[PDB]
Amino acid sequence: MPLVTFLPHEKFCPEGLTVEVKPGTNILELAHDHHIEMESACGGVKACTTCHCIVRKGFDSLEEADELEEDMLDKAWGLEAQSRLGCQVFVADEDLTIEIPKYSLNHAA
Amino acid sequence: MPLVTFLPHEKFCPEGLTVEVKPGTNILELAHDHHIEMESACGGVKACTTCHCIVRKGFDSLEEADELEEDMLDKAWGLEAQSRLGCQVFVADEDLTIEIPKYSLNHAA
Ligand code: FES
Ligand code: FES
Ligand SMILES: [Cl-]
Ligand SMILES: [Cl-]
Ligand code: NA
Ligand code: NA
Repeated sequence: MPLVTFLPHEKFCPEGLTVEVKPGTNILELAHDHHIEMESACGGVKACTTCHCIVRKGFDSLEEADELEEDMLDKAWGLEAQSRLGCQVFVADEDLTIEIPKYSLNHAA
Repeated sequence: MPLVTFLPHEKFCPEGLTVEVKPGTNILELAHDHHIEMESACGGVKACTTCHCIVRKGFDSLEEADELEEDMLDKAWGLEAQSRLGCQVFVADEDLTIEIPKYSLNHAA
C-alpha cells in the first residue's frame, strides 16, 4: 500500500502528514479528508492553480499531465519539473511526497 | 485633490483605476468601493498579509508603518521598500500609485 507524505506547511499542515492509501486515491480528496484545506477554486477541473503541489518523490510513477493541466501550470507560482495540479494527482504504485507551495497567485476571497 | 492609481492587475483590476480622492481615504476601503476585491483576511487589523500592496509613487507622503504592520510585512510575498498593508494606507497630500502583487502566501479559502 503506497504511502503519501505531505511535507510540513505553516498554514495547511504544520506537522506534515503520512498516510497509507489505496492506489487510485486522489491527492486533493485525501488532503481534504485529513483537513489539509488546500484550496480548490475551480472545483477540481484543471481550471485554476490553487491546488498546485510539487511531487518531490514518486512523480515519475504518476500518469502524465494532460494539455489542460500543463496550460494551467504555466500560470502557477513556483512552477517546477515535478509540479502537478493536486486535483488531478492519483496515487499509483509508489510512495509520494507532496510539497504544498508557500506562495500562489494573489486572488479574491 | 490627490489621485490614486491602481496599476493593472489580471485578477483584481485588469484595466487599472485612477480616481480623485479626499485626504484620509483608506486604500483598502477605496479598492472595495470600486470592486477591486483585494482580500482582507484579518478584517483590516494588521494581522495578515492579504492586503499587501506596493506604493510605487507617493510612498514617502504616507504615515510610517507601525511595528505591528512591519512585523506582518516581514511575512509577505515580494516585500519591497515601498510595501504597505493596504488596510493601513491613508492618502495624505500626494498622488499615490499602487501595485497589487501578483503573488501572496498560499492559504485556505
Ligand atoms: S482545483 Fe482548480 S485546477 Fe485543481
Ligand atoms: S486586511 Fe489583514 S493586514 Fe490588512
Ligand atoms: Cl499559483
Ligand atoms: Cl503575501
Ligand atoms: Na489574496
Ligand atoms: Na490557496
